[PDB]
Amino acid sequence: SPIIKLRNFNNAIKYMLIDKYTKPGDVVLELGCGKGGDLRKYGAAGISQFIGIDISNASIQEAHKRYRSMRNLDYQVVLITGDCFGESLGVAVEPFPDCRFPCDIVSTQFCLHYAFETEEKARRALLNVAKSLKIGGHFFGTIPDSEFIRYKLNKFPKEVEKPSWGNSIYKVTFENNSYQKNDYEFTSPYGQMYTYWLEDAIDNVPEYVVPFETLRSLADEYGLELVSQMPFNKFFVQEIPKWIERFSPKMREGLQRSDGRYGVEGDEKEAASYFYTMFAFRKVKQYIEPESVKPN
Ligand SMILES: Nc1nc2c(ncn2[C@@H]2O[C@H](COP(=O)(O)OP(=O)(O)OP(=O)(O)O)[C@@H](O)[C@H]2O)c(=O)[nH]1
Ligand SMILES: Nc1ncnc2c1ncn2[C@@H]1O[C@H](C[C@@H](N)CC[C@H](N)C(=O)O)[C@@H](O)[C@H]1O
Repeated sequence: SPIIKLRNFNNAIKYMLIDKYTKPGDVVLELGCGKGGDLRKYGAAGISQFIGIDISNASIQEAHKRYRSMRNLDYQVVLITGDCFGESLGVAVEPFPDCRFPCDIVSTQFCLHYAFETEEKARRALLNVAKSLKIGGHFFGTIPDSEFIRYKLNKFPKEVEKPSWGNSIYKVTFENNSYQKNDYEFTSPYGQMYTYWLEDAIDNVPEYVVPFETLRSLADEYGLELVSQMPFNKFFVQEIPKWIERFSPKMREGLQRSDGRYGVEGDEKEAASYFYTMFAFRKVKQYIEPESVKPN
């Protein structure tokens, strides 16, 4: 693959993130789980149950096939086709009584940007996250870094009608120039759409900016406190000392620079390590909706 070094780096990121916060015995809710490419990371963590939900039935069927082909996974897997952002999770999980809610981890890997299509969907997504967790549980994930996106948008004069940037392996094209015309601020935290292309991975699929300050403010409203937010390059630098010995020779070699350090170079530096951030929140209190508590 032309992006093999990017894929290796981001899979290392996800190991570092998942295994930092997930504990043996945990129940994990994986929203937008895709084809199940993170099952092995949870095996290393020693979880007890994985609940994967994705709006695509085709990806769920592939996750089923992948689970059945894997050796020495000791946890129960529940896979569900359903929308995790545009509705509450209650109907989706009804046919699956084996699910052990409340859970210990909610994970959104490369998917929460789809929930930022509108305020109502961002709020529904985060309420689903908060409701599903134990106090002390964690919500973690990987999204494009809104601060890097703003850095890039700030380079364009307001006359540029469709701000676009990239390199040999990725490209971003914004729907419009409203940000620049609005004195270099988004007109709203939600619906800020761009098309995302990554060679051999994502074929011009629209997604939405996730202004991190808005994610944090909404999370706090729903009882979740920020523990960590770090661009991929800084997170990798922080965590790699713990992981070198754990990675096999082939995994290390797929991450290694010619100067002996581990990380990305060239066009993958921006596409993988600057473009994205991780995040982790902890549930600190139970959310009760305003005006929802009624007499008798
Ligand atoms: N901006 C953006 N990037 C994405 C999204 N989904 C995946 N990516 C990027 O595409 C890369 C490749 O993801 P995948 O195509 O699923 O490849 P993979 O990680 O090897 O997954 P598997 O083949 O299923 O094991 C990721 O590491 C991200 O950089 C998305 O929704 N938005
Ligand atoms: N509203 C939604 N509800 C549930 N899943 C969704 C929704 N919108 C998009 N998705 C899924 O989100 C996934 C996005 C992928 N980029 C990420 C998959 C996987 N978590 C990974 O890390 O590779 C796809 O599998 C989509 O089908």
